[PDB]
Amino acid sequence: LPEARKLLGLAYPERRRLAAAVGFLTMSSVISMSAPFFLGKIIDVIYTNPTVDYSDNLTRLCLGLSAVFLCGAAANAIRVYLMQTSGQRIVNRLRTSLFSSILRQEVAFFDKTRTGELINRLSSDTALLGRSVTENLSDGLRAGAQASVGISMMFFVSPNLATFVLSVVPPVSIIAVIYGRYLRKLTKVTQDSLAQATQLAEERIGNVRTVRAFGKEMTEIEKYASKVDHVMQLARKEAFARAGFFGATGLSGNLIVLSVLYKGGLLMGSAHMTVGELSSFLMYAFWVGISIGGLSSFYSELMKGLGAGGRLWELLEREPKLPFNEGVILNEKSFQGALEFKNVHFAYPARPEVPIFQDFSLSIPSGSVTALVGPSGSGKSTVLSLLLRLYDPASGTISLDGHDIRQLNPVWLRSKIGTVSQEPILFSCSIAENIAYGADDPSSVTAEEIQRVAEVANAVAFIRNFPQGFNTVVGEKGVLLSGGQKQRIAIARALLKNPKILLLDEATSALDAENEYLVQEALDRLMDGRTVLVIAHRLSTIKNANMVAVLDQGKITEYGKHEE
Amino acid sequence: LPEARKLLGLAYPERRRLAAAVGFLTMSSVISMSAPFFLGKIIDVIYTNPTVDYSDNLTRLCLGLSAVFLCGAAANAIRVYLMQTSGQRIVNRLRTSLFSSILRQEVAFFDKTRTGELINRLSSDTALLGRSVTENLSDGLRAGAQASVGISMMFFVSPNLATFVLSVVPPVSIIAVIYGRYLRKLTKVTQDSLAQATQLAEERIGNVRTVRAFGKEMTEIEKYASKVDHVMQLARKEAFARAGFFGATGLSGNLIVLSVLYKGGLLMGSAHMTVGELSSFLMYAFWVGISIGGLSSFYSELMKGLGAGGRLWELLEREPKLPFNEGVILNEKSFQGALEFKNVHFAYPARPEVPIFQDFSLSIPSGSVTALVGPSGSGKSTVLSLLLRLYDPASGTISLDGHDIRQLNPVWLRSKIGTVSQEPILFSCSIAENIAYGADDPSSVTAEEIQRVAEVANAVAFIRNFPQGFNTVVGEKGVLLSGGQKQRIAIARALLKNPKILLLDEATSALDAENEYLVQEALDRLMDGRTVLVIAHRLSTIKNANMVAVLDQGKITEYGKHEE
Ligand SMILES: CCCCCCCCCCCCO[C@@H]1O[C@H](CO)[C@@H](O[C@H]2O[C@H](CO)[C@@H](O)[C@H](O)[C@H]2O)[C@H](O)[C@H]1O
Ligand SMILES: CCCCCCCCCCCCO[C@@H]1O[C@H](CO)[C@@H](O[C@H]2O[C@H](CO)[C@@H](O)[C@H](O)[C@H]2O)[C@H](O)[C@H]1O
Ligand SMILES: CCCCCCCCCCCCO[C@@H]1O[C@H](CO)[C@@H](O[C@H]2O[C@H](CO)[C@@H](O)[C@H](O)[C@H]2O)[C@H](O)[C@H]1O
Ligand SMILES: CCCCCCCCCCCCO[C@@H]1O[C@H](CO)[C@@H](O[C@H]2O[C@H](CO)[C@@H](O)[C@H](O)[C@H]2O)[C@H](O)[C@H]1O
Ligand SMILES: Nc1ncnc2c1ncn2[C@@H]1O[C@H](COP(=O)(O)OP(=O)(O)CP(=O)(O)O)[C@@H](O)[C@H]1O
Ligand SMILES: Nc1ncnc2c1ncn2[C@@H]1O[C@H](COP(=O)(O)OP(=O)(O)CP(=O)(O)O)[C@@H](O)[C@H]1O
Ligand SMILES: [Mg+2]
Ligand SMILES: [Mg+2]
Repeated sequence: LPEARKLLGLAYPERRRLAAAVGFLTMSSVISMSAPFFLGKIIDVIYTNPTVDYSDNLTRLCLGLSAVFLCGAAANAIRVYLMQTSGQRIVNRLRTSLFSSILRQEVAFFDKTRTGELINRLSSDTALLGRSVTENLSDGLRAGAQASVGISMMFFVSPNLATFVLSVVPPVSIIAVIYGRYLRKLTKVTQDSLAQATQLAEERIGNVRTVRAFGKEMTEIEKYASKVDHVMQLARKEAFARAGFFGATGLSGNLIVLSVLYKGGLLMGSAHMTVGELSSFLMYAFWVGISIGGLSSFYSELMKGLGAGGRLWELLEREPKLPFNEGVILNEKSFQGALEFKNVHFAYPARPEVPIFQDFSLSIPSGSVTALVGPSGSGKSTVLSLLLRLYDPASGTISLDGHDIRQLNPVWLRSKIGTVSQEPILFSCSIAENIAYGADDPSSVTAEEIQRVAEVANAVAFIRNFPQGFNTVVGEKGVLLSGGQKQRIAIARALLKNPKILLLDEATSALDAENEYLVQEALDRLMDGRTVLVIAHRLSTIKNANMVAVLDQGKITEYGKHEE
Repeated sequence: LPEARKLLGLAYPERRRLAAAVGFLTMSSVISMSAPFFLGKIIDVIYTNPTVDYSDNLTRLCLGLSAVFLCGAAANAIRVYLMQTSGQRIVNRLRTSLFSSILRQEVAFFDKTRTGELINRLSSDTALLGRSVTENLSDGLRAGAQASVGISMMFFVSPNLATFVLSVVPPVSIIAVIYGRYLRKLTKVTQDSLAQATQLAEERIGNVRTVRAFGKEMTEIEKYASKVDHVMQLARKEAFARAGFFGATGLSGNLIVLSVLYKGGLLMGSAHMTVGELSSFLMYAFWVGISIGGLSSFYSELMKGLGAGGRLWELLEREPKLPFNEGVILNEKSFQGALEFKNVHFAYPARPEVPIFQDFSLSIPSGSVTALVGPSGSGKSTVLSLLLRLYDPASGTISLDGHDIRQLNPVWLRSKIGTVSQEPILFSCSIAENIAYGADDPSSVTAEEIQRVAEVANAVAFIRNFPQGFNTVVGEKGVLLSGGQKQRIAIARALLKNPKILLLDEATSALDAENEYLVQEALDRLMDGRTVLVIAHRLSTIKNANMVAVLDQGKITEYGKHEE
């Protein structure tokens, strides 16, 4: 009931479309149900009168049936459209709402949740939920109403035969459900064993570097073959039980129809029924069987949509553990760009056992370049993550001009901070759209503004040297760029943003004489007149930095000029 | 025909099972097809003789039909089992063969191919192909034979009515195919637009760090909402065309049956047919419709299995671009463990534009420790990749005791080389199974051997301090370990292998006083009496190394003792 209230409200804006479509589905289903009754009376009329010409009755009946069919087709067309479009609007409202919630979440959420699971929830579960309260709801509503009218019409036509069907079907069905529960058991065994075999396979393929290195390729191939040979053994046993079941199911099914043909046949011989009346009964009994299969599927789909519903309302009602757009903004006079770390203790959420900062304190003063130095994996890159407030420190404070960055609006805080990554990220957009991304409104930036920053960041040469120029679609689903190129576009983006604070994570790892010069020249133009925090790789940038801070074992172990 | 020859040979070892099951499917399908004919004659017998008692005929017919049904059920059970088990053996042979080919491939293959695609090919495509040459083949073979017997029986019963059905169904079907081609168009448009919207979504979620950093969360949420609002617009248009189609399809379907009921009804009135003979004809016409739907699905599944077949024979016949187990092995006297790089030029296959080594030459002499030193991303780790021959140099040679490592058996070459990674890889096995992995036969290693190396690698304390001890299932699908723990298990593995050459990639990045000591102590015991190549992070290991080699800009820029 608390879950059903959510599904009802979901379908609520579409209440009038779904009420009209269900109204058309009511008409069609019920008018359709009268056919076995009228076919029975026609069968008996023919039987009674083999000497009567029925051509004019047939012509009128078939002419009249055409108009009923033309209406039913026009009713069905409308019903389908109203149903499909109702579901589309529901799936649209679910997509916009789920995406909105996901982006609002803290970084830590994405550290613990896989993108594939979020995309599967935004693609498949939004699809399930939409068609569960629409197409499936109508599917089960028709099948439910058709078994209702069907069973009623079986008792109407013959209470003896209907009571007989009713005494035979449930016992047989119950025994078949039990065999079905045994079959499900042998199936999960086989599919659990197959999951293990696939996990073994997946793991070894994923880490073929370690398998090679130990000469265990032939060992794993044989280990896997042994596992899937055993699955075959379980599948053969599961195949014997499925053969027995299908054979028993078919026999029961046939013998139940043979029972009703026999019992009905005897009742006909005793003048308890006509051939028409029997034809009529068997058509309804067949219609009931389909309606039970219809209610059966509807349940399996309603369960699926409920499982999907739980996964969606999970993310739809998740409150980000870090503020999204709340807090204060600083005055023009009050904002100077001075930053301070005071006794920062931090360990990443995925590995909370590994401390990155253990009493980290660093004062980056306004307008001065500060070069961060330390061994590999010391936690230099994590400094930019904490400044952008992607995470909050466990202990201590990060302050901007004496204000705890926690009290400020994070979106605003990041509007003041520009960043140049080790390996920058470019979306599958144009080069110009990627540069425009720096601006507080990438729509307000003129072609001339994008061309200016591209010249200053030394990117205009390679961009213009591309077939489509600034309209060259980059990213993953586009034209692949070098690190030096990606970094210069990251500089162009930062130039456009015009931030008071700049955070550079140098990429001296991947650089050649041609790139490394135009990048160092662009980075010099960029650094000019900003509070800079540079993670220094090149000894040249350490040398002319106002201060050097050494990060060892999660703390600032040394602090002074390159000489001192 | 060249593809059909591969599918035939695939089913060939199961030829006798599939021939028996098809023989049972032939019996059942054809004996089943006679029912509308005999139902027609029974209908006419009743019609002609309303005053005759048929109780004893009915009882005998229903008793006889029970024995026919009991046989048919026993025939079907056998058929299903033979079919299911034939497919299981085919799917087993495909699994073992595909996995064998994958593991044999060079590392570069895995650098360019995603694990998900290889697992989907080993799970879903092995399943498709198996049931395509079995269950689907029988499905289409029955439906193909049933339309054959069905159409034949329609002309037998009434050539006028069958010729009539034949003149009406194809035109209507042809027009419906054209509308179906138009419907497919509007569907691909909507689903292409939805793919774009999902790619946008997937990309932004995947890189929420860059979206946050530019305060573009609200911008992307609105960008996505705009895209999926437009999909709704396309889906509404696609929904109108689907409504029109379904309505037209239903009308055509109903009016075709109304035509045959009318035409057949008129022929009855003219004494061209009996009611039984008409009942008979309509049952066959209904059976043909199902058989055409059966051949239709069979085609869609045969195409799917052929698409799967192309993807499997791709990897099944791929020749690894690097030898798997071929080459020479060196004599006990000839193998000393001396290594040499001479003018090595190498760029990784995924990024062939980025050179890692540009005339790299380094002589690591037998029994001496050589410490590799260089800036981050200089290509220090790539040295171990080339020594293990995961890749071959583009230019130059890597030699073992004067022998080009290319002329040697790579499995044997790696049996001489032990390795300790930055972040070691532990499979979802027991700690003991993971340690045993070092041995040339992890089955031949006694509990005492695994316990010895665990003591020496300083791992026995934390292992024994685990609830299940050496039987503690580690890896991803198991108990998560620290880097220091994973590294000490990597030392235990190397100790057991007992290699003449050892390649260490130090992890000074993640280390605390307790771990860093027991690891440095275990690594000292391990280094003892081996040709060592250590990528040095700790200044302590550089100091007591026989030689230090500096890697700058893809070459050995400096070479000498720590002091010199
Ligand atoms: C899948 C599991 C197996 C399914 C179970 C199959 C069981 C076999 C079914 C037998 C059906 C015949 O059932 C038989 O029907 C007739 C007609 O109603 C009954 O006959 C009796 O009642 C009818 C009225 O109803 C009278 O006209 C008749 O004179 C009288 O003998 C029999 O008493 C009954 O036994
Ligand atoms: C597996 C095969 C199963 C076949 C189906 C069962 C058939 C069993 C044989 C019984 C059929 C003969 O039984 C006979 O049917 C006719 C047709 O309804 C009945 O006839 C009755 O209804 C017809 C209308 O249909 C009237 O025209 C007629 O005046 C009236 O007597 C007879 O009173 C009955 O004796
Ligand atoms: C979905 C698209 C729409 C479907 C198309 C529907 C078209 C309408 C079908 C009309 C069917 C009636 O077709 C009609 O059959 C009777 C009986 O065979 C024919 O009747 C003629 O031949 C029969 C013998 O076959 C003689 O007994 C009869 O005396 C003579 O008039 C008519 O000449 C024919 O017109
Ligand atoms: C949408 C509704 C469609 C309903 C189906 C079509 C019915 C159209 C009306 C025609 C039926 C009456 O037509 C009549 O059928 C009976 C039964 O076969 C025929 O009767 C014939 O076959 C029966 C056996 O079935 C014999 O017992 C009889 O000796 C013989 O004459 C008549 O010769 C024919 O005139
Ligand atoms: N989201 C995350 N969750 C868990 N661990 C993470 C993480 N992001 C980074 N790490 C780990 O934190 C440690 C320090 O990260 P960081 O990137 O700050 O250091 P670094 O910049 O010193 C490495 P490099 O020398 O390559 O630039 C590393 O061991 C890294 O694997
Ligand atoms: N399979 C692969 N395909 C493409 N590029 C790869 C790669 N494996 C590594 N690289 C890249 O090659 C470069 C050098 O790699 P490598 O791991 O050898 O250096 P390193 O050991 O100096 C880094 P660290 O200081 O973190 O240990 C890096 O820029 C890395 O991203
Ligand atoms: Mg870094
Ligand atoms: Mg490395």
